Order: sequence, then C-alpha cells, then structure tokens
Amino acid sequence: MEAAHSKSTEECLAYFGVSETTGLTPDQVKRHLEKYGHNELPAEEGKSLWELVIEQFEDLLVRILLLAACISFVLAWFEEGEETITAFVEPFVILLILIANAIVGVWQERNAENAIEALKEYEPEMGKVYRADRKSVQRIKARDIVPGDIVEVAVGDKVPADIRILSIKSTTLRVDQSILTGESVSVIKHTEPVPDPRAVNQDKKNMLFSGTNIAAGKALGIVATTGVSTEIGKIRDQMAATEQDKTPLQQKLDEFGEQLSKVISLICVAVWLINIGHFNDPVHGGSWIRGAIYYFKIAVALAVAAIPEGLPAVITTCLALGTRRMAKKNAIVRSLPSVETLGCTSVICSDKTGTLTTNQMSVCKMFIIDKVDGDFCSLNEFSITGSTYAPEGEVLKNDKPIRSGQFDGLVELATICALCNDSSLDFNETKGVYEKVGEATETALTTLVEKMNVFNTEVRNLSKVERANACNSVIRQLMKKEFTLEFSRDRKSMSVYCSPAKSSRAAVGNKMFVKGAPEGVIDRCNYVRVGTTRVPMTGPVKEKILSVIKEWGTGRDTLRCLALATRDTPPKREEMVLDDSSRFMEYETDLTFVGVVGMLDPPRKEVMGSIQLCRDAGIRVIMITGDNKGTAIAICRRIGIFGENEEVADRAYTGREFDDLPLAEQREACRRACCFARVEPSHKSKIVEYLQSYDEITAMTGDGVNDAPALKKAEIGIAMGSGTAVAKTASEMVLADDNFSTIVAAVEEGRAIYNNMKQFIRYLISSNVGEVVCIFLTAALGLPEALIPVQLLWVNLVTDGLPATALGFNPPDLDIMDRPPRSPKEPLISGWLFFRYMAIGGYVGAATVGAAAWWFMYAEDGPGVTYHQLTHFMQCTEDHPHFEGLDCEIFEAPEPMTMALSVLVTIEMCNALNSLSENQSLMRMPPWVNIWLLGSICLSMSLHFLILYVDPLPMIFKLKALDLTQWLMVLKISLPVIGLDEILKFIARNYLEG
Ligand SMILES: CC(=O)C1=C(O)N2[C@@H](C1=O)[C@@H]1c3c[nH]c4cccc(c34)C[C@@H]1C2(C)C
Repeated sequence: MEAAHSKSTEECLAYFGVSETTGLTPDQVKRHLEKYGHNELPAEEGKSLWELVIEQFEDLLVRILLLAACISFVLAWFEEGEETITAFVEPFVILLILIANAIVGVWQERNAENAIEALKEYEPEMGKVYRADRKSVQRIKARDIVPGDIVEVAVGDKVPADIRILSIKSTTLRVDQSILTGESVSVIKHTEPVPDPRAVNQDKKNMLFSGTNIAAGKALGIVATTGVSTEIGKIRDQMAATEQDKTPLQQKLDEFGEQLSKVISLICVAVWLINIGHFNDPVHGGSWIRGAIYYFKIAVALAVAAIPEGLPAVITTCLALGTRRMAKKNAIVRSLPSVETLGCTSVICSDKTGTLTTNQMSVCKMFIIDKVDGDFCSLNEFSITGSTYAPEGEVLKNDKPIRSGQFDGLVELATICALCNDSSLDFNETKGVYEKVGEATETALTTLVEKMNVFNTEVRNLSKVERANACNSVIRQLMKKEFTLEFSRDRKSMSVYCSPAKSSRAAVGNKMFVKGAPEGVIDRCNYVRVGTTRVPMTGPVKEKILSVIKEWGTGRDTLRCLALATRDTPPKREEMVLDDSSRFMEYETDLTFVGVVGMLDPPRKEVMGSIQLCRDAGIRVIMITGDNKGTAIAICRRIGIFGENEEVADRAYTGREFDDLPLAEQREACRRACCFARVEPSHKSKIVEYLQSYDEITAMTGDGVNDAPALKKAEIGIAMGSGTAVAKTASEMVLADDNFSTIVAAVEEGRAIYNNMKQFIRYLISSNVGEVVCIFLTAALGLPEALIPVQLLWVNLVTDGLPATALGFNPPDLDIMDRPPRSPKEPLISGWLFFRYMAIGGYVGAATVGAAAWWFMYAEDGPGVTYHQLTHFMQCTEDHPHFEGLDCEIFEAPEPMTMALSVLVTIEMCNALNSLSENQSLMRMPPWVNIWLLGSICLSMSLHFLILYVDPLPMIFKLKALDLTQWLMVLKISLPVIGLDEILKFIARNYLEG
C-alpha cells in the first residue's frame, strides 16, 4: 500500500483488514510476510577477490604478456645450459609483474563504502508492534515487521518502516527527517490525510519514513510499505540500477591496449615473413629447432619491449600522491581514478545555501507603513548593520541612526519576530561567538529584535550571555504563547496564538502573529497597520508594498523577504482545531499587515572569483536553489553566473516550468540553463542525464539520501563535509569546507595531474618504441639479440619507473585554467606526438643496436669483425670467416648487451629531462626545475651500477661492467637525444603555432 498518505486512517485499516486495537494476527502475519518479504534491504554479494583478479586477466594486453610468460616457460625448460642458475627468472618475473599489477588494478574496490550499502546504517535492528497474540507491545526484529501491522514509536526511536500514522499519543509529534535532506529542523506530523496522490515526501505530513528518528513524542501507526518498497528502499534501487562508466582516461588506455595488442601481433608476423627466405635452406642442414626457438625468443622479447610494464604502478602512485595533494586544499577524493576525471569537469551544478553562500542569515532591511491617506501613501524603510548572529549592530533610516522604539509599527514588528519564532541565540564559551540555536531564518529574526530593542531595555549592563536573548525575553513577557500552527509550504506562512500576560478573566484581547512569504501573507490581509491605528488595505498601498519587495528581492540586494502580519480579532480558542494544518490558513485570515523584513544569505567571499576562474576554464556553472525564480536569477547575476543585463529568458527554470516542457525541450534546456529554482526530488538526476547526453563530465553537489541517486549518476558527485553519511559514500569527492571554490581548486589540480600523466605516459611509451625498434632491427638484420626481456623489464619497471613517477611533480602550466575542458574524445599520443615520439624511438632503436654492433666490430677488448657480416651468419656451421678460430660463443657475449643496455638507460635519463616540458627547451625550463626528477635519475643510474657489480645481479641480468672508454661511447651515442628533442620541440614552438 504505497498511497497510504492520501488514504484515510480508516481506509488503511480496511485495506489490510487489521484492527488498531489488536493488530494483525499470526495468520495475517505469515500471510503478509509471504507476500511482501522481510522488512530489509537486499544484501550485497561483492565481487570475489578471485573473480576480480580473474577479470583483470580479461584484458587483451595482460593476455599477450601472459602467453609470453608461457612461451618463456616452455623455452625455460626446453633449454640446455649452465645458466640454469637463472633459467627461470624470465618466465617467473614476467608472471610476477602480472600479479602485482592485477592487484594494483583491483586496489580500486577493496575499500570504498558505497551508498547502496551505507543505507543499512539507517534500518534499525528492532521495532515495536501490537499483535493479536497479546495485549502489550512486543519488540521484535525490524527485519520481521510487515505491511499492515501496528507499530509504536516514541522519542529516540528510529522508524523501522514506512508507516501511516493512526493516532498521536503525545501532544505533538516531531520527526528528524535529516537522513533524507540534511536539515536537522524536526518536522511536525498529523493524522489528517493528504489529498494529492502524487504528493512529495515533504508534504506527506502523516507518514513516518523508515530510517528517520522520533525527535519528540509518542505515536501509533499502521505500516504501509517495507523493504525496498519504502522511500529509502526506492532510493536504494535507483542506485543499484545506475551503471558506472569508465573514466575518460581508463577508456583511452583500454583502447590503447587494443591498438598496442594489434601492432605487437602484427610485428610477430612481419618478423616471420622477413625470415621466409629460410624456406630456401637445405633440409639436411641448419636446424628446424634453432629457428623455432629463435622466432619464439624474439617474439617474447618483442612483447616485453612493446608493453610498458611499469605504467600501472606509475599511474597508481601518481593518483595516490595526487589525492593527498587535493586534501591539503579540502577536497577529499574517495575514488583514485577520480583525481583524473576531475580535470575533465565541464559542468558544475552547485547548491546555493552553504556552498555558494555562507548560510549565515542576516536581516538588513525592513519597512512598515508610514501613512496612508487618499491615494497618497508612504512607507518607512530601514537598514540594519552587523551580518553576524551577534546582537551587535544598529538600526538606521536614511543612513542616519534612529531609535526603533520611537516607531509603533516597529514595536509590533519586533513583537511578532520574537513571538512568532522558534529559535534563539546562545553565546559560546570556547568559540567566544554567538551560535544560532535552530532555523537560520529565525535566528536572524531573534538577532534582529536584540538590535532593535523597541523597549529601550537597559542591556549594556548585562554580560555577553545575558544580553543574547535579553530583548527577546522581554517581549516574551508582554504575551503568552498559547500554541503555534507550524509552517507548511501549503500556505507558506506560520503563526502563534497569544494572549496578554497581565489578564485574569479577560475574554477579549488575544492576538495571532503571522509570518511568511509576502504573496500569501499579504493576500490574507484586509487591514494595514499605520502606527497603532489601522485602515483598510486599499489596492494602491498593496502595489506599493509588493513593489518594494520585488525590489529587495530582484535587485542587487538579493534579499529573502518575510511579510509580517497580525490577526487582531482572532477566532475563539474553542473554535480552532489544532490538528488539521489544512485549516491553519483559514485561521490566519482577516489579517492586518504590520511590516516586511528582508534578510541576506551572503555569497562566500571567494565565489565570484572561482566563478570567473570557471568562465575562463570554459566550465559552465549551474546553480540549484530554493529561492524563487526572481531572486534566483538575481543571485546568479550577483555572483557572476549571469551578466547584470544579459537576457536569461531561457537560461533559468523553476522545477515547475521544467516539468511543463516536453522531454525534448527539457534536454535543450539542460544545455543552456544555469539556474534552477524550486526543483523537484527527481530533477537533479534528470539534469545529470540530460547533461551526459551532451557528453559533458558533470559535477553535482548535494546531500542526504534524496540526492544520493543524482550524485551516483554524475561523473563527480560532490558531498559536503557536514553532509549525511550516505551522501558522502555516494560521492566521488567531499568538500571538507562545503565551499564552492574548493570544487574549482580541485578541477585545476586535476588539470595539472592529467597533463603530467600525459607527460610520463609519452615518456614511457616512447621508451617502448625504442626497444621494439631495437629488437625488430636485430631481427631484420640477423644480428645477435642486443637486449633481453629480463633487462627490458627492470628498465620499463624500475629504471624508467622512478623518473616517470618523478614527472608527477612537474610544474603546472600558468595558463592551465585559461583553456577549455579537455573533450573525452581527444586522444593521448597522436599527430605531432606520434612523429615526434616515433623518431625518438627510432633513434633509441638504432642507437642501441648500433652500440651492440659497435663493440662487436670497432672495440678493443672486442673481437673486431668490421664488415665481417654479423648478419650473413651467426650459424657458424662453416667457421670459414674464422679459419683458425675455435670460438663462436662471443656472439652472445655480455659486453655488447651491456653496451646496448647502458645506451638505453642513459638515453632514458636524458629524455626524462626532455620530458620536463612538452614543447619548452631546457634553456627556459632548467633540469633543477623539478628536484624530484633529478633525484630519481640518480637513484636509477646508481641502481644501474648495482646490477653491474653486486655478483648475483650482473650475471643474472647477463651484464658486465663497462670500461671508462666504453662508457665514453655510451654518452657519445646517448646525450645527442637531448639535441634531437630540442629540435622537435623547436619545430613545435615556431613552425607549429597557428
Ligand atoms: C594501454 C593499455 O590498454 C594498457 C597498458 O598499456 N597496460 C595495461 C593496459 O590495459 C596492461 C595491464 C593491466 N594490468 C596489468 C598488470 C600487469 C601488466 C600489465 C597490465 C600490462 C599492460 C600495461 C600496464 C602496459
């Protein structure tokens, strides 16, 4: 029964055929349990640690490398030699890296409390019911409550299901609906039905929502829905249906592996095809084995060289470091991958109150009727000073200070504000400041009467804490607050019934003090106050009052206005039913207009800036506020979302105007709008969806479970540090200070990160191209292998690892925020960066192969064979090119490889400095610009020596220390890369800018 709010208390009792006195019976209990299930949210079956890992080897590249480790194992076994001491390191290390990397990949789900699960924090363990099998209340497992039974809730309880209230035992029932919205202000319930069948939870004043708490009272209700059929459960389901897309980066990388996975394979085919000539070799000669083992060897090396094995660890470290860096700027990023996608942010929809504003309400303008006479009319406008809740400030007219007391209408105005209130001030000891106690809109009002002091009450005597509620406590004397009819969006006003304090048997004198939104209040006024006199509200004076309000709310002041009225001859206490808020407006009629107060919820001192920072960065900012369309547009201009005079006839909508437009125009409106006023519960989600259809990475703020869905959808769901728990667990980033500017700071910081990530990505992949050229060369020229996988790995993992990480601290661009949002379609390394990074590789290739062939031919300690065709043969089945030669095992000597490796390691340290900037010379951008980079380079080179001397390593890696002469040959064929890139860089700065 999900429309219980609109049905009568009797109707609900009938629907389920249950008695309010005994409740369901054990036969009804079982029958109900079998039809609706148990009252709880469905448990989660998290992915299996093995399932996750398995899915990581579901990747194409991880396979191509896996297979290799397999090709490596077969070879590692089908081999005969004394190098057996390290004949399995290769297929071992390969497989290992594959493990360590998969884990790192899976380290994106271990710890990440999600909303769909955090929602159990709100369902309680026990509930209280009245069942036919007893007279007293029994407290059963909430898990076992079903629709239709009778429950009981009292102050302190967490409502165990969606319950329709049957009767209120206490004087008034108060509920804390915070887990849904965020607002602590408890709400008042009633048992009277709510007509509208499609009423929103906020108007279902007769329902108690599962997961909420009883602030004050005791009540009895009939359970309407349970499990995933409640409000929270319905939200919990939306969550579960929300698909989560891969970050524009992941998508780009995942596609790179496809691109890479194809080439790798294509090259293993061009290799074979090149050695097809072997088809013309005597069967009775050579070897059908040395060929298969050779084609298989250079294939494995080929894969190992093409894949940047260190990338995963580098990206994961950069993002970890990147997270801590945001935290320093009060941006808690929960998802690592988010530190990346944050920079692609193209749209930011931010709530106003508290994010774009301080949420520190303050009254700074008010007016009463000065006089009415014929068509002539005059008001009495004022101004107040002090924006803090402190009772420190003053009232003044025409910038000149006046004493409020000297105005009667100001006394009344003051009386209402203090009587038709519900909050109060409180001076803090530690903080040493006055803290608001209750609604911010009210406290401001409380703070007002303390500044006005219409009764000249001597307060300068009183201490801080004493004068806090001084002037208020005084007004609370002149009248007795009988009862108060709560505020309801229905009539958007509220009132309190009062009677004079000094009065024994006086049956005349009671007054009702109304406070609410101007339109409603003012139309229920037949009289207008003028001092202490009163005269009929005439058409003119009405337009006068309304116009001053339009001004204060639509002008540069952007003030929230409250009209204040009083019912002079209120209905008799007896004739009022204080149980049907549907009658409250009626009670609040034939009113007299007393005054108007205008308060301000001031924009954060850093929003205008951050908004400008956004116009530059080409980032659209969409505000979502509670204000009306009029004040909303007005606030938008005030902070810059709109230009003072720019037309916004189609760039600002109110939830209502939005629902009127057809599903097509709504999509069109989401691409142009910048201001949403009075939005519906399901709008933020629709907004996010219509924005995503335009391929825009969206940031969406908001909290409480009503917002959870939207946040889950948006690419960057933002919660407040002071927000609900579920809001946070559903968001990608938390604002440790609730400040809009923190958002912007994070986008910039994400922009840095992506650029540096794009820097080291090219760094590494280029290193891979040089290696692939190196292998393919030593293969197309039948030369002996220059570099082997075990070496390449230590390179692409460590040597190249640290510097790539170092690049993480590369200084950001100064115009980092003065260029549009990176389209999630823009590729990584392409175009100029292809040719540019192709040549670097091709050089790196030739340079390594050359360094090998050199030692082999033009080296002293090396068996010179200049033009001896290392290509023409390696077979050595003739021994002709070395008649009196009894040694051919030098074609696998460690020296030449140690030459090839040293070249690569040196060239990469170089390119690491060439990588400080994409197109800037090291002249303008010295090496020491990035200290961490210089550090890693040393840590690497030295580590290069570690594997050349420490006995185990040098042999295991198949390397031998180099002579001070040979090393002189490395620098000779390494250092030059720095000039080559400077050239390509030069070619970009000058002949590539237009
Ligand atoms: C551009 C591109 O598609 C990719 C890549 O380029 N990479 C990863 C990848 O998916 C591969 C990968 C994922 N998980 C591991 C664990 C161990 C080793 C590897 C991987 C190799 C692949 C890597 C890191 C090069």
